[PDB]
Amino acid sequence: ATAAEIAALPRQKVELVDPPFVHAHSQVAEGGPKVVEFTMVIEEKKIVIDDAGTEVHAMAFNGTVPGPLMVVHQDDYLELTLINPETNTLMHNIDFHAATGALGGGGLTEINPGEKTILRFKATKPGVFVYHCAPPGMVPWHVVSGMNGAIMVLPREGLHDGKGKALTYDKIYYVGEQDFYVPRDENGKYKKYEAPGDAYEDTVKVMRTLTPTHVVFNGAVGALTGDKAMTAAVGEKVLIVHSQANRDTRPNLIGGHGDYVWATGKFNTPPDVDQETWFIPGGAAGAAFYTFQQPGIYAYVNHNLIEAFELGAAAHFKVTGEWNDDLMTSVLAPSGTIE
Amino acid sequence: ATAAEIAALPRQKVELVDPPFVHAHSQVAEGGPKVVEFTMVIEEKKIVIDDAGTEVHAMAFNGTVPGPLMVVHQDDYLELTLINPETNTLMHNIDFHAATGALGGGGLTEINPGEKTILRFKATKPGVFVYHCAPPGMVPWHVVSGMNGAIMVLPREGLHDGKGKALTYDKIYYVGEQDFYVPRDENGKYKKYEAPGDAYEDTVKVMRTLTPTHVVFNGAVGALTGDKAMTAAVGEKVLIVHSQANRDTRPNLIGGHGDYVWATGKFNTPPDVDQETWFIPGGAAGAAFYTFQQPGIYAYVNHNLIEAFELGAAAHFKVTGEWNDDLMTSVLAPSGTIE
Amino acid sequence: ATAAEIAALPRQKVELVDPPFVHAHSQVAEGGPKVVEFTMVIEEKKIVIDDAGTEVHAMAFNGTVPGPLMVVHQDDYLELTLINPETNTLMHNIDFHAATGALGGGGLTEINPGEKTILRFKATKPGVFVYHCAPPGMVPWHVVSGMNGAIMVLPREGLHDGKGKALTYDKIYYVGEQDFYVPRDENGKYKKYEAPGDAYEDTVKVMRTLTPTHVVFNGAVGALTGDKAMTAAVGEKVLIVHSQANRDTRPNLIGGHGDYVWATGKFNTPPDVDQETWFIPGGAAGAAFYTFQQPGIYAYVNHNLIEAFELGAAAHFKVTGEWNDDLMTSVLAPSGTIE
Ligand SMILES: [Cu+2]
Ligand SMILES: [Cu+2]
Ligand SMILES: [Cu+2]
Ligand SMILES: [Cu+2]
Ligand SMILES: [Cu+2]
Ligand SMILES: [Cu+2]
Ligand SMILES: [Zn+2]
Ligand SMILES: [Zn+2]
Ligand SMILES: [Zn+2]
Ligand SMILES: [Zn+2]
Repeated sequence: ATAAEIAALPRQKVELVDPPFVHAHSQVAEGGPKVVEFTMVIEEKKIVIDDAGTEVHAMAFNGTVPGPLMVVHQDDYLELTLINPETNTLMHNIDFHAATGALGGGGLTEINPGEKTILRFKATKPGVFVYHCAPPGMVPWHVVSGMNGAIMVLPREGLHDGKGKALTYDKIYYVGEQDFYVPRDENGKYKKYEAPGDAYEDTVKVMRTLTPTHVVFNGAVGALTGDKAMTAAVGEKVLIVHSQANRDTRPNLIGGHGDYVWATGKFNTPPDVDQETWFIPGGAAGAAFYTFQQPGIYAYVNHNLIEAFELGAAAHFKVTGEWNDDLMTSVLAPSGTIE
Repeated sequence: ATAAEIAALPRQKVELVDPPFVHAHSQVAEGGPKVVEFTMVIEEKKIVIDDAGTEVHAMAFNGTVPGPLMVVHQDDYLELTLINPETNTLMHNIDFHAATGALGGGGLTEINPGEKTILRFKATKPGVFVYHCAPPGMVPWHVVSGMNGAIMVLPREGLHDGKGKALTYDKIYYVGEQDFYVPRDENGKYKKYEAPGDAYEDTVKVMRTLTPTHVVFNGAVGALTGDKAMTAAVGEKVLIVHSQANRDTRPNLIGGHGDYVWATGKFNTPPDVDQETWFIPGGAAGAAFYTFQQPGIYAYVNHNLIEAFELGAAAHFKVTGEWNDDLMTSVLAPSGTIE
Repeated sequence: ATAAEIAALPRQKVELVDPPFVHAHSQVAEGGPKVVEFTMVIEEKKIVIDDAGTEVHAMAFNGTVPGPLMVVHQDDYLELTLINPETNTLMHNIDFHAATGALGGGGLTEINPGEKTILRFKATKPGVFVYHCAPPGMVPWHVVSGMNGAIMVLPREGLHDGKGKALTYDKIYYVGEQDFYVPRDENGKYKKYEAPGDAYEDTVKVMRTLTPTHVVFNGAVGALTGDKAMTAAVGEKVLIVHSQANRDTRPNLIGGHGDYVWATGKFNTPPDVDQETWFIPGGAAGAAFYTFQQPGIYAYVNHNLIEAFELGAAAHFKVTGEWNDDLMTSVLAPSGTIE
């Protein structure tokens, strides 16, 4: 399309929401291509990632870890206004894996504190894609400090299974998984720092061991458990988007399954079906579709159980509805062996 | 189905066998749905995992690591009687990834020493699935102490390739891969303990490094080599089921291939073909079908060769038959360069 | 085929070239099956892998790491002459994952310094496959010392996508990824050794931590950057073959995509499409096809960004051509917020 043609397309401004929720959108595209505008501010701030008060200097899109999920349709143009407040201390940029050219846009969006930039790119391929900060010479550091998220480019006709059957979800959740590398002092205790830059040297050496100290969903151990559990009802169809910008993960819905799973996260690649545990390589986003059939609590985890239960990669789903004894029943409840 | 309908289905009691062998079963389902009954006892016992006398306090279904493979057909009901002897010391339960609801059955099967329980669930999805113990607050510990196995839910019509062609195996083997985390003393030697509970604190810290000390098949280094090598003959069709309840693995048949591989382990997902090395994420089971064409010894390994040859993840296949020179021949045997 | 029939097939001698380039070949097979002859010499030599002068005693096919890529067509016979000079110190052999029998040929090609051997095998399955040294009792050590490469067995009719559409590449590059495990002294500095054998004991203990000190493409940090960047032009179709003989990797073309990706590396398995980051398990080779649409520099990396930017797994692509503003444009260049 020409500049004039693009300038004549209808525009739509979207207000982003904090994960795990997603901004309002329609699954089937309404009309022709549009220019969808999003705005994000970068915040460098301290966040507490566990119940022991462990602090990390996060670098976060819209102040959250992960950054928010953006949704557009294939062939729409995504126009992002990115702002780096004058009160931040580092240069930042953004690389969209969904985009084509200039290192995903990273080479055209380098902004120092006090600057802003506006990038537009055509969303040519459908699927869920990772986006993350990637400043020359400090790439992994900004990423493992939480500066990453994902976007979803829906086919204009919505989701379909491998044989054209339409798949409409009632709810959608976005789980961003993050590997953190927190330095410890000679006593085995987590160190604290004044400014982000003061934690750099120590962080890099932990990073080089390739072993994270924490692996969490939505920015903190237990961030998605208890009262903050994701919800659904028996019969509801749910789409769970999962991203990991730096490290492999293996999602699994304990008590459930992945009915249709785009493990590679790309919609033109037929989904795998009936999955127990799927795999998402570091630097990618994946999506799983599931229809709940039983009520109760479900654990959604990274299935390397040490990472899930010892490092923090575990979330909950609280589902309401009626129990189906055909699917599963306790014939004899736990009881003493009668001698 | 209603309670009355399920109670009227024919019942079949199965006697489980120790891995790598599998209990007798038919590939094609005989008649209508049945209730298949299995019984497992939990044993907490010390096992020796290498040739240096390294001991670990195992927690094992039917006394083996991995637990035995259970086979049913899609839509059959699996009814398990699980027994925790009064002489054990910990609470245990079971979570079937093949099941739907109550954390895979884990929430309905918590039993203390001296108790038993009976769980029934409908095997609605075909494929190989992991099952493992998962007691609240001690999940990874029971799993990496060997309390896991797999089940296979065969399509009622048996296995088929991606285009409907039937695939009948002559033999089937089950290889359970286990990551162990054994604590070492200030001298670098493996520590020993009196009771399972006494090794907990030390084990957890090794677990947190995410680096296993041993990665073995069938419970011990060399468990499936030498005289205990799995066997086959040229022309025979073999199905190899492989599971890893906690950590990624990458199976490879050295000298052979994976003709048809359900790397995700789910039969409704077409298999990948002609594989050299396939990948099974932690928390999943996979299956590979191969027809031997050459006799001799084959090495079946986790292809991170350090894990295979240094940590223990290597097994053997001894195949009988006639050599095929068309497929491979030594034109000039190793010999001195004639100067 | 019989011995006489094979002896009557036309023969073709190929001169191998150093990676990342590939020897001349035709994508579509010309005529009937042939016997393709290749010759490789093994060199045990010291190579420098980073800019800090870190030395490693490499074991390399034709003196390079990775060894060169060999290309044949399905059903061709590959006949390799392998030479171990009298000046080397260790026994070596070769295992082709593309071959069937005798541990990939490893059991028929064990040669001491001063010996040579000639092996022939039929290339029955199409796809890219790993090949590596694997001497009994020292398998992982020869592999992580760089003694591995890959071969490509093209379908006789050339590459096709999932629905029969032909895929012809203008250029092909071979990126061999290598995990190195270099021992450090009590001061944290990399140790040096006189002979390969003198570094063995120390290397094995680093290997057991399963954590590499370097992860590089084409044998050294920055080997494929700057003036040695791989090249292409907008509109050109490029095939990138990637192998890792021992450890998982997750390739990603920053700024681009994997239009068609055979992540398992086997051509009879339909490719995944529109990939951002793909996964290649250790012990396998994969291939990605991409048509450049934007000029500029692209980074081709292992997307665990710590491994890419801290350990060395990063290469460059320099692409010429005209910028496409429809695909991406800087609407507002980085500029100060006007207060
Ligand atoms: Cu940043
Ligand atoms: Cu990226
Ligand atoms: Cu248990
Ligand atoms: Cu599980
Ligand atoms: Cu060698
Ligand atoms: Cu191999
Ligand atoms: Zn696949
Ligand atoms: Zn008693
Ligand atoms: Zn001589
Ligand atoms: Zn101001």
